[PDB]
Amino acid sequence: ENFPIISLDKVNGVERAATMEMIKDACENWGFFELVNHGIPREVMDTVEKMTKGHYKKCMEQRFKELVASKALEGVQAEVTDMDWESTFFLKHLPISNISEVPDLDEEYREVMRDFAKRLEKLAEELLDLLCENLGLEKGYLKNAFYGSKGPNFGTKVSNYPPCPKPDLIKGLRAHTDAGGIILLFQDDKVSGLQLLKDGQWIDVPPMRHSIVVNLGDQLEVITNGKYKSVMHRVIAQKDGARMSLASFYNPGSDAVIYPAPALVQVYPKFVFDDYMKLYAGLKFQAKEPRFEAMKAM
Amino acid sequence: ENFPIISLDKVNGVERAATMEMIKDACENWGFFELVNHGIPREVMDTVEKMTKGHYKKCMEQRFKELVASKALEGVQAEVTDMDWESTFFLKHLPISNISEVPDLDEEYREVMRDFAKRLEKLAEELLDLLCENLGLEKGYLKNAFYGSKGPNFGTKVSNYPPCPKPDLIKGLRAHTDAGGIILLFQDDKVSGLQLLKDGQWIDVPPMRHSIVVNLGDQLEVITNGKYKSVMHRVIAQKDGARMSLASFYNPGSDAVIYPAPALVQVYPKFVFDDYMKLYAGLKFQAKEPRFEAMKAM
Amino acid sequence: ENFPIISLDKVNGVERAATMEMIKDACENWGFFELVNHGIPREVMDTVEKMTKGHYKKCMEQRFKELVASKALEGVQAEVTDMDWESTFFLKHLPISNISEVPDLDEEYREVMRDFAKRLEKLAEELLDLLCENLGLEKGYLKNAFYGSKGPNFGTKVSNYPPCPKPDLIKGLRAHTDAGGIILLFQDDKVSGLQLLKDGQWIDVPPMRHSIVVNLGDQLEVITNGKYKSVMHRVIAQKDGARMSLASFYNPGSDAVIYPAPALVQVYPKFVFDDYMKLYAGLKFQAKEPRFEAMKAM
Amino acid sequence: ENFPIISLDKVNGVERAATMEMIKDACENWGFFELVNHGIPREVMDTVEKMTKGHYKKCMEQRFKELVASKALEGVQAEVTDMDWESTFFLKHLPISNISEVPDLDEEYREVMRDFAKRLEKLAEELLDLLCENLGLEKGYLKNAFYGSKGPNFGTKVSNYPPCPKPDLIKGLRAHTDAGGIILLFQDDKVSGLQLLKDGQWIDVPPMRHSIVVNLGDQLEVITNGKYKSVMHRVIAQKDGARMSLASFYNPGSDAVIYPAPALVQVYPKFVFDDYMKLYAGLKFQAKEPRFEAMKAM
Ligand code: NI
Ligand code: NI
Ligand code: NI
Ligand code: NI
Repeated sequence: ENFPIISLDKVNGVERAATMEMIKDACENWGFFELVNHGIPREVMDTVEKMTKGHYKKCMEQRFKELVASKALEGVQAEVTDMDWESTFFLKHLPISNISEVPDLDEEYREVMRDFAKRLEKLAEELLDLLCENLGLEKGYLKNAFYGSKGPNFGTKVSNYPPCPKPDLIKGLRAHTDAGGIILLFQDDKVSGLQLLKDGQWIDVPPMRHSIVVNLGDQLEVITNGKYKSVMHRVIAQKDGARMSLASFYNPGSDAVIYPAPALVQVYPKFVFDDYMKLYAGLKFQAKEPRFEAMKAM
Repeated sequence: ENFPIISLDKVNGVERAATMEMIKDACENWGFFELVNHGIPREVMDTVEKMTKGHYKKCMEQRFKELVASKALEGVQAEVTDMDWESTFFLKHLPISNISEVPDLDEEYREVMRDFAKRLEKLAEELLDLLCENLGLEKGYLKNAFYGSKGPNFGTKVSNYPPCPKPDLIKGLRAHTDAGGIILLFQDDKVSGLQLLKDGQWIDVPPMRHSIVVNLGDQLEVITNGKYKSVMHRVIAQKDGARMSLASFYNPGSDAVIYPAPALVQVYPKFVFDDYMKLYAGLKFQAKEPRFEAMKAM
Repeated sequence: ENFPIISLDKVNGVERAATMEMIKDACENWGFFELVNHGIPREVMDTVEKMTKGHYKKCMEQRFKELVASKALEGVQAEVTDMDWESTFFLKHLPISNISEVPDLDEEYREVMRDFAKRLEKLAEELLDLLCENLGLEKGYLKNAFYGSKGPNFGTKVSNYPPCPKPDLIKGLRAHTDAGGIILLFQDDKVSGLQLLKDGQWIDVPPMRHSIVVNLGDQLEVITNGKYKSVMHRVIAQKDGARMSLASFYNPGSDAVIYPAPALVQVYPKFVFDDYMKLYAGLKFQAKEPRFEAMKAM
Repeated sequence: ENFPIISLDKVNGVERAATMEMIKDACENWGFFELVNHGIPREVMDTVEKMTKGHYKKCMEQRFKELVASKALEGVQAEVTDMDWESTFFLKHLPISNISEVPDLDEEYREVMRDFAKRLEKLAEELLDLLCENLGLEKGYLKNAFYGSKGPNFGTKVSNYPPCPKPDLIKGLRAHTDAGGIILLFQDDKVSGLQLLKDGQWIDVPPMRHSIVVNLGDQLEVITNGKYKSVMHRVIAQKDGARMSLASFYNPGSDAVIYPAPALVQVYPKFVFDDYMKLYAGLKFQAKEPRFEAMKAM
């Protein structure tokens, strides 16, 4: 019954019970919701957008000069059509902020991303408390569970990309659930180009200006014992939609022990988060002894 | 007075003198013309288009599987937005046909490119004879001059690409003339996305279905003693234009001695074609003695 | 009690029972043996060696020209010390021979590798029959089990490399067992630079001229139900040892169902070989449902 | 009459005239000399050596983990023999110190390279004054000429590498002169593996412990009007020689106008240093008009 667009300002007013029930429905039946009025000004978001696209334009002009020169060595003229327009870089925020160390950024850009990261962290931890309330758990339970020793892993994937040549090329393309905790996507434009899978069929995430698309990953499903499931999805670059994405991942800390909350109890396993990501990466079957056991299980 | 669109069938009929004068004007004042009715059926061109896009789709599906796997090693989920959609490969035709050796092609594809290359070679050599006539030179003079010992260098750059994220990113992007002989561009769609520079300003090459965009390179300017100049240009991927290009270069042979025709005589130099491409590639100033002389000249 | 050096000519003579018992001991307690007098002339091996090093020298001279040119673009002089001396390429033999398709080889080289591959296949299948006899299995049981539908996967990794800068850099470097069936290593020089792990400690494979170092992989351990174990090992480039390796892998076919032989019966699993290599590669935990089950097992 | 080994401490003592004449001979007839007792303690050099090799060992262990993982995706086991042992990175000192920005270094390492760079700068500027005296020029003339506006380009190439597989592979390998000003090489071991060309034949640079191999580049030849020539040379990794190099280049500033000193006057050209490096890189013949003129000259 339509995608959950949720006005987050309504959670400190008279329409709170409706808004929290809307979040509850989203968490249980969609695994995805779109936030508006979320305590991050348009001032801040447009500043992030303007400067990211500025940095992107520098990288593309630099890339073309290098392409023209490298192609010229082969006795070949580089065209603009030979461009790899894709550019992606990651920024660590927690536990240690890696914005200082990332190459080729303005200082004014670095400051705004430190500010932007601080604001999202509060939003993420606010949302986790709203989930804690809907689930019937104490405030900061999910923040606590995500902490481990050092603290939770938090970071932003900043990517700029062209549109797809034709949509039919993305026909038999593989989808996924996010392995992490909670994910917050900020984009330019209205159109995200993001689809999710509900009851066998693709639904587009509706376009909204100045919105944050939130979704739940595999860890929240383990902690909620299957109640809040991580849903299948895929992001596709639309012809006249978004061409810039800022996916911010708030996952548990490396050494954090993840398990279903005792109260919320067919049964999801107990494990350390780094082991889950080591299974995901495929490092846990480099020795032969693991492999024989896994083949015995299958 | 509008871009030269030239119906090549008219060169064996009553409207020949007009058509040859149209080619003459194009050669002298545009360095570029667009051919229609050129002795290559729509049957053949659409067969080249269909199968190239088929091969492109295989490469992109393969590239995504590898991207998903390689990104997964870093504990990162690959999105479709992370795709490098650019794919380019070259096919040698003359003097030795390298279609047999190029990896990852269908046999049905290889055959059609051998056929397509044979047809373009005849078209290129036909066009060169039409230029020979307009200039006042014997039939096959330009074919002869291009030959050297082994024969002329002929090959096709086959590229598939996405559209540019925004046209403003291609604002301060560098243009060029082609270093070679004569260049024949076949694309999908009507819109080439190709602009050329005439009297300080960009003119778009008009869209035409089933056309071959011909243009003259630096060598024909040397051979014509500045009469047929190689013009500045740049190709840009339009949002809903062409996303496939087949640039076929008919250049002189490596050891071919290029110089202005004695009859057509401020004075263009004499040189071997490989030396020109070695200057272009920047191999001719690796030793210090060349560099001191070049700095003495400047 | 010393590494098993096995003269294979002795298997059709009076010293056969001793030689087969030597193979039995090697298969059970070493997982590794070194063959001499193996039905491949020194004529053939030296022809393989001479031409591989010839092809390697072409690739290195070509690589330096490209390195000098690519570095020159950055205003930097390339030194010989900037060389990546490592060069590796794979040749498929069975089920479909890919020697025809591999780029940048002489025809005389291609022919000898087709011959060399044919000879090794016979040697591998001979050795498998000798193992079949020692185990108490019918002739061609292991060849049969490896077959599947199309046939067994057979191919050669051809690599050329420099020596290690210092041996201490290879101190905390990870070792492994081979995932495949049976592996046959041919090298230049006497010194392989190959060590294997027996009872907690590294033993060098002894140097022998014109030898083939054979070893058993994980699949033969599954088929023998732990009787012939695949042993840990690592190959290291010695300062004045081998600088060329030809590791030939005779593994089961993709769709071959591997399981312990009924007669030889704590219990090794049943599985298709492609699933084992998909676990090895880490493709079998890209979806979330597999991961939750694996974490439930641990 | 043997390579010039020069004790630099002797320039403030009774054997000064002999030592300066030794430098004069080296500058005129060798283009190369080896310094000992040069005002940089063994304390400092061994500290640079120890920590660089430490950083190198971290990079190689990291590279192997990535190699094992990336190869595992293809169903292939990575061996130690598959290692690219080559590792090179550049450090800018003047005009702006880029040691702060270079990734993956210890802070203790960064400090020592800032100290090491400060000491070499003084040595380089000392040597330039000694050349100024031998030539008959005022103190700091070469420092002045190198300055331009911002200051001289100064930086260190820090590289670690394996030995060459066989010396015959480096048979037909191309040599060069250095395009810059003055170059100072510090290595581990005694054996540099460095040869230079004098009267048609290769001479090895003699091995010396704790030495700095100095040589003159193309710019000093222009400034001295051919009197101090930049000599041909090549560095080769010896089997049991040096496996670490620190080539420090003290070149003129980008905008510095280089020309023969009026007093020292067949005639070397006047030019800005960035134009010389743009000719070297091959950027100055991307447009057609330059190319026609260059072919007219030839
Ligand atoms: Ni996702
Ligand atoms: Ni062009
Ligand atoms: Ni192995
Ligand atoms: Ni040098």
